[PDB]
Amino acid sequence: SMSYTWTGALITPCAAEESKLPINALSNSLLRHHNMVYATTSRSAGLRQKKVTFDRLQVLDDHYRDVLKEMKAKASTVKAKLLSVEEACKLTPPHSAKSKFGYGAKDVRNLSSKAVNHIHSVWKDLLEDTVTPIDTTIMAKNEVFCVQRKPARLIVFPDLGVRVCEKMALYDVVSTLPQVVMGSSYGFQYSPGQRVEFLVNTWKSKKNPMGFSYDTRCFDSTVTENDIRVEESIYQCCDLAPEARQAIKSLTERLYIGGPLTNSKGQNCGYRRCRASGVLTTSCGNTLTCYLKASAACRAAKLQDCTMLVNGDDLVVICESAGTQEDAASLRVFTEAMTRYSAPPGDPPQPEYDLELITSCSSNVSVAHDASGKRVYYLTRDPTTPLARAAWETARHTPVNSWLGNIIMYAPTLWARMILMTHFFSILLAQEQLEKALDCQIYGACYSIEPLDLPQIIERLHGLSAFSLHSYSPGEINRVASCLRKLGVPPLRVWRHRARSVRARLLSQGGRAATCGKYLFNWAVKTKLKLTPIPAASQLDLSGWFVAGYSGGDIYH
Ligand SMILES: CC(C)CCn1nc(-c2cccs2)c(O)c(C2=Nc3ccc(NS(C)(=O)=O)cc3S(=O)(=O)N2)c1=O
Repeated sequence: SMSYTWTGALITPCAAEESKLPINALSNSLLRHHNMVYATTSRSAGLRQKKVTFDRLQVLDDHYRDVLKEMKAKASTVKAKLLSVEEACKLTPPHSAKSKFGYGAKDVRNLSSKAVNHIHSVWKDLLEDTVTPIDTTIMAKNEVFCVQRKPARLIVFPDLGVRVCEKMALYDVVSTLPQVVMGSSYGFQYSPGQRVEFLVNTWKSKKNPMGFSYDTRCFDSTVTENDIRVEESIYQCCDLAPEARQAIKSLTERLYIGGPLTNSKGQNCGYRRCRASGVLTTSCGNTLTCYLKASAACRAAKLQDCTMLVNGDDLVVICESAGTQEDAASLRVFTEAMTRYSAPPGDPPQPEYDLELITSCSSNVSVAHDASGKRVYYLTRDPTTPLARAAWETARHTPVNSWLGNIIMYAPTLWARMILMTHFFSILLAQEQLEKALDCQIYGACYSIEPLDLPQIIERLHGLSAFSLHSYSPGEINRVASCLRKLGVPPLRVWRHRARSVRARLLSQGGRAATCGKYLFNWAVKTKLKLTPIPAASQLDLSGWFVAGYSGGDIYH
């Protein structure tokens, strides 16, 4: 069937949309080539609609069914709980889209009886009706990039009341099931450092390693009714409350499988017969389905000693090489199998024989050295999109602060330490907002973070070496430098100079601020300070951080 059917009604914005980089007095200090930075808007949604709209054919063989049977046997060991209304309410982000039924996210969060009473009526309807298609809103995402323009990605989501019900029924499932079913292959269980450790140990476990990323063209669109019904059969293997079982069945038939699409003006835009990008099960559904298809495809291609790492629609495989000719042929067969399973490639996969050249989750393993001179592996990425988004965030307040997320996830990197830390700590110092908690996203879920906690966060996630890495690789330094030239970002020597000032200003304020100066900016000074474990670091509750993925899933932790 067709992934989408369209009526011709446009995908409409809620409010005015900026596509051009906003500029203030701080912009030039970061980036001079403003015209290179843009945000996507609903006005390019037509282009996206064209790309995501196609027929899906699916041919399912014994490998597919064999892997599914294995997955189900593991799912059957999972026991999952129903969340209360109140528990589900507390998982709603403060900025989540308001209900069409007279209440918003903040009414959900502080648990007003209007919100709570509607939520109950939604739940009751789910239990009583397993057929009526549930309404969804289709919107265009506003995301920032550097020109290379990408059309807007689409987001499809049900009403706020339904989203809370999804959490009640499925939050425990989507949080616990994927690691049980997929074990070490489940990517969202890893911090960046643990991801590096897994990739490196896997690479080294092979006699002659080969790895590749597989890019599915428009993954959500390739997901079929079969796929979504199979995913439900996996959920239903769990030990569940009777009401959970019914709600999951109902959500599957009425929402997950497909449904009508409505724009922000209330017009019917058409119909979806593929994955909704804005449901709770988006991440877990995509992970299970990608893993199922890929595992079966590995068997079809007879890949030798293959290890998979899956994060939603993101796939990387490491296996034993048979030489370049046989590897290329193996991947073509793998790709043929994936295509039959309705997961055709965007760019055809290519075998890689250098781990540092494998890009997965937009990231790669690289190498630097700690204070002792000992090689340390760490995760990095091309800094282009992070810097483009930081530029937007320099002039505009955003609901999600990518700079803060990037500092957390990419703390050991050259570009995050020298540029992101320096730039944004300077901004926080000048406003005296160091103590003000900010929202960021990690694996799809929203977290409120105090920037003054960064040293403890970084020590806990990455270890003290993150504050002492040096002697980065020629490939990494060159990539950072090339990016700076492209965006017109000042050279790293300027950032070192600025950092010396930022560090001194932080130290002068004492307390947590001085700790930020000491640890985050020890790189900036000729004669360093001795870096010891921060006492307050053990106090932070970082449970729940790298448990599961929740992209589009409306989760606040
Ligand atoms: C450093 C780490 C270890 C690697 C790079 N990286 N970085 C980030 C962050 C960097 C700064 C702040 S979050 C991150 O949140 C993700 C990430 N991965 C995903 C991959 C694939 C999907 N596809 S789906 C829609 O679920 O089918 C969704 C996600 S996600 O939205 O959950 N986020 C990530 O992979």
